[PDB]
Amino acid sequence: GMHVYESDVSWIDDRRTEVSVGDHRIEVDSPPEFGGPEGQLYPETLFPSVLASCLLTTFLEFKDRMGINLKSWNSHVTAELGPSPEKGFKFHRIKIHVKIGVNDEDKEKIPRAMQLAEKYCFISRAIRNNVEEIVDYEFV
Amino acid sequence: GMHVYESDVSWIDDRRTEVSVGDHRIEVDSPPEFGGPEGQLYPETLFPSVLASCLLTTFLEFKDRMGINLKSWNSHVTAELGPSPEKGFKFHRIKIHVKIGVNDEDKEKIPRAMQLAEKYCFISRAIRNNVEEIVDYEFV
Ligand SMILES: CC(C)(COP(=O)(O)OP(=O)(O)OC[C@H]1O[C@@H](n2cnc3c(N)ncnc32)[C@H](O)[C@@H]1OP(=O)(O)O)[C@@H](O)C(=O)NCCC(=O)NCCS
Repeated sequence: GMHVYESDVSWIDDRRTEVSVGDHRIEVDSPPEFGGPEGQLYPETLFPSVLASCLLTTFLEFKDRMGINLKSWNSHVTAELGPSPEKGFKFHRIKIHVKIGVNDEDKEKIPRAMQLAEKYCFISRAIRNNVEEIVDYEFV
Repeated sequence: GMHVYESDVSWIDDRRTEVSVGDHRIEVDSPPEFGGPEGQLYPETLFPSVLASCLLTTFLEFKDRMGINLKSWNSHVTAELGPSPEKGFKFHRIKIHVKIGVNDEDKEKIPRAMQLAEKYCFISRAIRNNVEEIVDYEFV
């Protein structure tokens, strides 16, 4: 009864990969700090961004469920990659700072909604205890 | 260590989000099972794909380190989402099957290169204990 999601990932050349998902094709490379090219998508930016997308889509469920009139949501993502005590690297922290536009009458529901969103977010769950995840917000 | 990676993610409408990294724009939405449109990227496909891209870029660092001559690399990724004992859902398993082309003389080095790639992959590290990760390969 699992829902199964499939994709393909190949080596182009050098430090360059191609992600294929349905009819979409994305170049995802090593970043400059590890010898890759400048100006491309990297796992280092794409993974935290997908985290922040999943957080937002989980929030949207709770937003509908709780009758919140959401006007806008913009989030800035800051991911820190650093040394692991197991050698090599790991994500130390991923910070997601959200600017939320809602009706004033809905503001009181937001702490709960945000906590729920992060709790039930599939990617948040995936990285629990291994990466510090700091989600905060301000009303605009 | 410490390197900072930044992105932005906004709500478009409905269950749709836009990822911005530099000048790159990517639509990432809930899947149809969770109220998103057909034919778009979803966190359920993108996140497993970025995991596989990270496995590959880590392997590429080790193959150069070890003098392995890599001819080709193709991988198929299957992600299975299901109910969580914590309520809601979680990724249960992500499988990555790699078809690797190498010089015959390099094949004896591949078990260790793959071990190292999986061990040091930072997205693999990020999901340790929370999602089952199954990586295997065949030569082509
Ligand atoms: C929403 C969802 C978590 C509900 O889970 P469930 O297994 O039915 O469990 P529950 O009904 O207990 O709800 C989970 C929590 O949400 C709370 N909740 C649900 N609806 C609520 C509402 N209308 N108002 C306030 N709280 C609500 C519950 O009280 C519960 O709280 P708790 O964690 O503190 O115990 C689940 O259906 C889901 O994950 N759906 C996918 C959401 C989605 O679209 N995500 C994006 C995918 S890309």
